[PDB]
Amino acid sequence: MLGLKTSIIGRRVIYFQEITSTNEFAKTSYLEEGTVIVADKQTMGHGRLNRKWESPEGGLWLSIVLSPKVPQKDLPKIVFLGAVGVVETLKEFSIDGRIKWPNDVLVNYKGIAGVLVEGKGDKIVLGIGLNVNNKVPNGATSMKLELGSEVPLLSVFRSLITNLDRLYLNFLKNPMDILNLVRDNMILGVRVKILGDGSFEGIAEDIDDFGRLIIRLDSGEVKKVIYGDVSLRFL
Amino acid sequence: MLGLKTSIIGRRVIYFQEITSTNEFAKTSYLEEGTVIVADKQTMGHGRLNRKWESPEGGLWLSIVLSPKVPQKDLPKIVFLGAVGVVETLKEFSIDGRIKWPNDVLVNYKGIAGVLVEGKGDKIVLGIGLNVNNKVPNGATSMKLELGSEVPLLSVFRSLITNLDRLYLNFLKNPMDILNLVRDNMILGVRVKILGDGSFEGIAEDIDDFGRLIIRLDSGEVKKVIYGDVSLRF
Ligand SMILES: Nc1ncnc2c1ncn2[C@@H]1O[C@H](COP(=O)(O)OC(=O)CCCC[C@@H]2SC[C@@H]3NC(=O)N[C@@H]32)[C@@H](O)[C@H]1O
Ligand SMILES: Nc1ncnc2c1ncn2[C@@H]1O[C@H](COP(=O)(O)OC(=O)CCCC[C@@H]2SC[C@@H]3NC(=O)N[C@@H]32)[C@@H](O)[C@H]1O
Repeated sequence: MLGLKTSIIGRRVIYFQEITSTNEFAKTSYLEEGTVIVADKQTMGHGRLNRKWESPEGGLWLSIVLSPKVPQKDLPKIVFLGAVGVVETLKEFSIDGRIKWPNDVLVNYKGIAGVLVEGKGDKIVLGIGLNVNNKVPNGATSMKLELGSEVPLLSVFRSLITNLDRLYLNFLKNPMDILNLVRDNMILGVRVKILGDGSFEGIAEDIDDFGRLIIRLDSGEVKKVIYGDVSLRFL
Repeated sequence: MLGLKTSIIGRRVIYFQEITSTNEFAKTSYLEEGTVIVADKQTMGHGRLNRKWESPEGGLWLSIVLSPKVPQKDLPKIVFLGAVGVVETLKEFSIDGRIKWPNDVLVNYKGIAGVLVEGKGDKIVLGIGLNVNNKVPNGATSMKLELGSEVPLLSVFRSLITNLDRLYLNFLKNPMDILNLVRDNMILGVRVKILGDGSFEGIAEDIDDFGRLIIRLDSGEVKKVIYGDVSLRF
């Protein structure tokens, strides 16, 4: 009854009034590529390192099952597909979303969405949490808070799915194309702190041909950051 | 993201851009009670006796998984829940649907919807097909044809699911209530032709406590139909 016209993402959609986590359900269940798992609310939503992700009613909490036929070295770019898709949807609604490497989308430096990719061989789960009409943690923001009015949740869903399908199809043909889109929508030219085994500060200059964040430390030393066990903090 | 407020029916909804049949999927897949299976289009839609149910884009083709812990003899009333739900939804959109025993809904005698209930040991599948904006077979009709304008398919889905959830919850407590709602919205007091071997004609008088169609033949004989097809124009 939804009338989706996408090629892969959205071929099937499983909706839940409530769920523990769409990412956990997607990883665990036997599902076809392109299947979207969406819930009004999550009781155990999570971010990276099982950090908690608040998922109250009013937001868009979903996961997409993918089985990308691309070299193993390109799978780390899947997170960017989600981030860019969210940015394009926000722009369609006249909201200036910007990417905080490598998985977050901010509006005026306030978190409005997050992307979590979990992979297991031939199966990749692309999870996306976007604040629309829901209440949010202090510091975060939402489409409703940004626009000053409630936003039809289903319209945002249709927008995002349409964007993701297109981005995904192009990624399968040209895995590198997504990097240019990230670059054009990412927060760069500012000082950031990288937190992992220890930490260092520098200017976030750009992302390289592998999607690694390039940081120039005050000494002039250049570091290439691989996302995985590190987080980014703005100064 | 649909924000359904129903208690049982619609707790989960599985949507397909295309499928063979929502009833078939529902029967062969383990699904919690209340799960709704819906598709934009079916390539092998089914009617009774495996008749074909045209299910092109624009209509509402769905199946609901049920597991009612009620007496065995009340299970034949599930089809009525689907029929009455459709009638209620049609009324909300200013359309007067009438039930043609035991599973069809007609508007001015043209078929607009059909119900197919299939029992399984593990569950009961309530299948409902309703013409909204799609092209229909000659002799049939749709909400769009009746209203003269495109009808928001999702609005119809929300309405129907809401009505069914309410009807089902009450059915679990007062299983006989559905019968009167059926009598109130069924085509009666007219001559009909019951089909199958031993075909016969007579006045469709009412339905009994088991949902059987009561027919009065011209001889005065009274027959009770458990299942079969009724023709209002022959
Ligand atoms: N609703 C919210 N809006 C903005 N920030 C939030 C938030 N909830 C939590 N946060 C903050 O974001 C931090 C984590 O951000 P990270 O970058 O580590 O982790 C993420 O940003 C990824 C979040 C992915 C959530 C989606 S919802 C659908 C799918 N199912 C899931 O269970 N997860 C995915 C938390 O520690 C909080 O500081
Ligand atoms: N789309 C349509 N609209 C009005 N009449 C139709 C129609 N398609 C077929 N018909 C006519 O109705 C007859 C069958 O009516 P019956 O009363 O026997 O059988 C029915 O009326 C029940 C139809 C149930 C269809 C739903 S769609 C979702 C679920 N999954 C399925 O595969 N099926 C269910 C066909 O033989 C045609 O004569």
